[PDB]
Amino acid sequence: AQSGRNVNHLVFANTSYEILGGGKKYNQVFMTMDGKLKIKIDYTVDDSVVEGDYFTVDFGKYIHPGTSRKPYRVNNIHDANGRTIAIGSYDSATNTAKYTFTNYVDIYNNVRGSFSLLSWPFKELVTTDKQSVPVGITVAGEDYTQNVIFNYGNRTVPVISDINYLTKDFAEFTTYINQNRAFNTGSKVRLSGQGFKFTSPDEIEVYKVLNNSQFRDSFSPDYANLTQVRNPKIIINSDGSATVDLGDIGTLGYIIRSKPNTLPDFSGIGVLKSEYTFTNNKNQRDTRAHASSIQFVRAELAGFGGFGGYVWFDKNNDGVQNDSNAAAAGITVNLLDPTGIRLATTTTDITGHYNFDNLTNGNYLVEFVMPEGYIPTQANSTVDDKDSDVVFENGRYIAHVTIKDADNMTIDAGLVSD
Ligand SMILES: [K+]
Ligand SMILES: [K+]
Ligand SMILES: [K+]
Ligand SMILES: [K+]
Ligand SMILES: [K+]
Repeated sequence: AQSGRNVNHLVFANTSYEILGGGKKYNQVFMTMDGKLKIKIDYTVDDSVVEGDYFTVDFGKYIHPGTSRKPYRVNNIHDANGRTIAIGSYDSATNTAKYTFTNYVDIYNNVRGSFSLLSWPFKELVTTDKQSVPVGITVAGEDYTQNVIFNYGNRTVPVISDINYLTKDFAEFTTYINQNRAFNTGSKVRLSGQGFKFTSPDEIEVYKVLNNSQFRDSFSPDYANLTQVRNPKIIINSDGSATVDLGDIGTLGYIIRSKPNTLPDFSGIGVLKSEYTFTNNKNQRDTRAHASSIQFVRAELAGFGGFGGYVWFDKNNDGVQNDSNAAAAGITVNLLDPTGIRLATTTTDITGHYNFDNLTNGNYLVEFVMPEGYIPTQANSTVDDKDSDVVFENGRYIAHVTIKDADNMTIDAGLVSD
């Protein structure tokens, strides 16, 4: 890995916020419409900054980068030609992004520009509709704060729901029942997804609510302080919908915390519909429903992957991995963007292997630095798990790799004397 230092003191950032979505005209982030908080950063970089140095963005107490999909990520920073200025990484433990300068800063001087991020509140802290919070962050060591109002549009109604968060494999959906605290009997809830399916009752948890304050407007309840119905009557239907029989709830509120699975190959507007059927305090049957929507493409939902490979001395010059005592240790491997900027570096270990992990989805070049007197062997001469993948292309010894939500791709290099 490329070494470097924290250069917050050499990068100057000017920051502003912009509220996006339907609440902009009300100066509010409308969390269940299309709302998010856009962070806009203008930055300058001193000439003394070098490849591997980095600046940080501390997102502080109330917000994180990204929106619905976890784990959260940040994108790389590019110039107008698409060249990578800095690679972006995010650590959830410190709620901080790290922007590590590439060799861009060793080609170009007076580096400066702008980038932006989308951000969302921690729903366990920003709990309440119309709540103003001091959104204080630090960008390259420069503090910025502004008060921002969030609104989830919670309503005191028999049934309402939201998607709490989304992951590669499942979403967590929150269904609130009887916030209106009507006397209800014969209460049942049917959960039906598009782009999502249930397989098992253990994917659904049911909680009683005695105090309305526990119905967080953010739809991310403090479950540790709610009594769980640990034996709930749940049926998974043949179509992958689920029915929850709550029984005679009386005036109690209920929360259903569900984790439907994302469907393989799904691409579009996913939906979970919560349909609540019950007998009201007039002894009349009633049916009410609420549906929550989320755009996703399952195949790229993680947003990152990784790859690695193997370097060896191709002792019989055939381009095949059929050579003994041949692993090449200490070979430098550089990861480049398509413009030729170096994003990362590593070296093969004693076993001949290298890898790059936690790589944002996209197209990369993989460059192998030749030991003195060596060149790549014949490329692509056999089956793709036993060949050498490196060619001389555009002045470099490289292979191409595309990262898309997988870490099983391999890129190997066989070496022969020149
Ligand atoms: K600074
Ligand atoms: K420099
Ligand atoms: K060989
Ligand atoms: K290969
Ligand atoms: K190949």
